[PDB]
Amino acid sequence: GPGHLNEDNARFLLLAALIVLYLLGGAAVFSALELAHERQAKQRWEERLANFSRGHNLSRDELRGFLRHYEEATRAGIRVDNVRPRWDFTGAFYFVGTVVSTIGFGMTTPATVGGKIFLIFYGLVGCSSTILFFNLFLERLITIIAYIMKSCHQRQLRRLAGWKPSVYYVMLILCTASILISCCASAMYTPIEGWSYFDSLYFCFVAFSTIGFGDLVSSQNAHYESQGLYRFANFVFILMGVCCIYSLFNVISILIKQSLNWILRKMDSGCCPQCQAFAIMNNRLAE
Amino acid sequence: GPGHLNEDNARFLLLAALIVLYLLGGAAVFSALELAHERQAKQRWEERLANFSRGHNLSRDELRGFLRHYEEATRAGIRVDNVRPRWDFTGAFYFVGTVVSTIGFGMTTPATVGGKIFLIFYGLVGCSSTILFFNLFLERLITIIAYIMKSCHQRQLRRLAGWKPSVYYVMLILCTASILISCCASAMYTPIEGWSYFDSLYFCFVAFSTIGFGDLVSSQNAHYESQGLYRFANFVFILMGVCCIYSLFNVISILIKQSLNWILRKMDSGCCPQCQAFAIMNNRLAE
Ligand SMILES: CCCCC/C=C/C/C=C/C/C=C/C/C=C/CCCC(=O)O
Ligand SMILES: CCCCC/C=C/C/C=C/C/C=C/C/C=C/CCCC(=O)O
Ligand SMILES: CCCCC/C=C/C/C=C/CCCCCCCC(=O)O
Ligand SMILES: CCCCC/C=C/C/C=C/CCCCCCCC(=O)O
Ligand SMILES: [K+]
Ligand SMILES: [K+]
Ligand SMILES: [K+]
Ligand SMILES: [K+]
Repeated sequence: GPGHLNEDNARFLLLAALIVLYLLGGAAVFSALELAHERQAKQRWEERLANFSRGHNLSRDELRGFLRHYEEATRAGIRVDNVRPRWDFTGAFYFVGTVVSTIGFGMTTPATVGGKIFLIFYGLVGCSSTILFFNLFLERLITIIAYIMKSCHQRQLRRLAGWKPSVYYVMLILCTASILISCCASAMYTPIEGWSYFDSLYFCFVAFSTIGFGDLVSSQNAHYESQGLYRFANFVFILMGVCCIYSLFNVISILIKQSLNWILRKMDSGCCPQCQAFAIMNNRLAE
Repeated sequence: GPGHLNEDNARFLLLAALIVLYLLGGAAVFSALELAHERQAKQRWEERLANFSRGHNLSRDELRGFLRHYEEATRAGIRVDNVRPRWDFTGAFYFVGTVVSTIGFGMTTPATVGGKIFLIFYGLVGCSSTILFFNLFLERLITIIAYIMKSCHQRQLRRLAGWKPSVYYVMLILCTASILISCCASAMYTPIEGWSYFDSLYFCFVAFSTIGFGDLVSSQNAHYESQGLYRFANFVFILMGVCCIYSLFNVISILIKQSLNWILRKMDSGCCPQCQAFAIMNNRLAE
């Protein structure tokens, strides 16, 4: 039964239901995957706290106050090991780069009322500009791929909007580009930041996808070797990876929309008895 | 001078330069705004650490080790005050919701190799699906606004793709909707989480814009009053706010593209001597 509703509303409802099921399944998987590690780490921390309390003769009240003070310090940008100044010009540049790309690592956060108000306004404008930049970069990359494909075809036969690349081809190119960027960034990060290669790849995916957990943040140590060049390389790699991964997300979203249309059509056609865009859309008028 | 380059490449270059200038200016403003508060907080932490070291007769080595252990505990999900289980089913649902929407608060992060691999794959697929969902929601809201405007016009004259709303109107509706959602969410959060109203508004903007700093995370205390209803309300409000703010970002990006075209045209026309989309684009072919 079609349900006397249009195709688009059915697509919206199906996508919402699928996302809810995906969230439930992912939550179950993650819990079953690392609840034990959580509990072990908590028990280890409790053992360490008890040992420290016994070994230096302090109750839990003074230790609680000290830990609260240290939490305030960390929120202010203090770490046990050496860390770069949090709100110098370079640190502020890192912070605004994280805000502008909606990454938000969290190592640098505003702590003043004026700071937070300016964060709101600046983030609004900059995030809009950055989404526009990502869309423009995706369009430019698609045009480049089309031009290169045309040139290669003309060279092959000798030996633009006409023959444009398909969605699958662009998705494959974006996938391999993201893999290469992540591999190079991890190759740089592993011997510099001291992380493992897998940890570097995980951080690369976290930063590129604009998730920005904040557990791993690059270029945060107080001093580096060739510090300016390292910072420039880190910025370039993060920007390139974020652009590539965002374009990949958009292309996979197009593919998922195609798949959603297909499954909706199949269910409407022969699965009922078997129980047992905005640019040409909203920008077009304002022109 | 046009520079014998097409309009789109010039638009890309101008946007990149403007974003670089915006980043530099924002970094300067943020640094000048809160470097003093940073330094004051750091000095306060140093004073507190020295006082604690003097008052209980411990050197800096044992305190350094204790603070490193506490940092590991916090990375494991331990706080000085009571906090909910980090990787139970509800906590895992919160985590996957943060990952799927690219918010990434950071209070819950994977700590196992399999956890990180599944995070990579699940985040890829879910973020693609969620970007598609946000685009579909924006299209549906635009259609709803068009239908409502048609009905209101027909009622007014009595007393669809034809008369569609413009970009300015949709932007204004999205702005007021985001303001209302943020106000309601702050009204709920202020007496529950204990934050100030301005802090609640700041957290609302941070979460809605998918920045997710992680300094403020809602529904993290161990126990609440009507805990299930509160969690449901928090989820609904965060989802609605994220959708609205993302749509607002896209609309403002369209407006910024219009402005960029205008400034490029003006500079090409009469400012030289004065010195002193993807859907109809890439999805169209694959259909
Ligand atoms: C940034 C996106 C691109 C990511 C490209 C790489 C992602 C794939 C994951 C790499 C494999 C990691 C090997 C680490 C060793 C763990 C043992 C095998 C665990 C398993 O396999 O069960
Ligand atoms: C989520 C996006 C919508 C946000 C809507 C509200 C944002 C505007 C900011 C609200 C004003 C905050 C008042 C706090 C009191 C500070 C004194 C004035 C500081 C100043 O003004 O210099
Ligand atoms: C081509 C110019 C850039 C235009 C688009 C910019 C938007 C994307 C920038 C996001 C960068 C995120 C992290 C940057 C950290 C570098 C700071 C440093 O360690 O020094
Ligand atoms: C209409 C169904 C949803 C479909 C789209 C879902 C994508 C957006 C969801 C992001 C939610 C972010 C935070 C959720 C935290 C709630 C967890 C809890 O405190 O319990
Ligand atoms: K984020
Ligand atoms: K974060
Ligand atoms: K984040
Ligand atoms: K984000």
